[PDB]
Amino acid sequence: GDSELTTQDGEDFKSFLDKFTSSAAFQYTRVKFPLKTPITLLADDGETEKTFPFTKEKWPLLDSETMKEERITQEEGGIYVSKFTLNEPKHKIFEAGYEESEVDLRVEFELQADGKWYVVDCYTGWYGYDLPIGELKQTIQNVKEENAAFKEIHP
Repeated sequence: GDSELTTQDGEDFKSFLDKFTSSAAFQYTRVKFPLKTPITLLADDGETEKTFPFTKEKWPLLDSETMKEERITQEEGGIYVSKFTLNEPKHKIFEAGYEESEVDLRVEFELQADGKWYVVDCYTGWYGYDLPIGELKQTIQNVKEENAAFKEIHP
């Protein structure tokens, strides 16, 4: 303990990501909002896309097991791929979905001039294009139930 190491050109990926996977209370300290990815619910109109506020209220506490890269080869569904899409110094994407279908998950990180990394995407199917404008609050309840397990194991 004591000292610090943070270098002089912005923090490592691995350095911020380490506490990302292993501290709930710290995830809240490194995120932009509304993000690139707002929630967008098809309205009562059945054609009107209407966005909603992205905030901490709708922050599912993610774990270290989503941070794996694989390429599942099915024959009765599709090729499920979790692999990087851009390799920049200050910017780092992580998309998972079928090879040629939707994504379940997008997570994106921008390094800020503060030298701390910040999340800029919070897509995870929880806020996918698959829930109606009515069922919003139901999901936000149940996001707290998943978030309890995470924080009981590794807060």
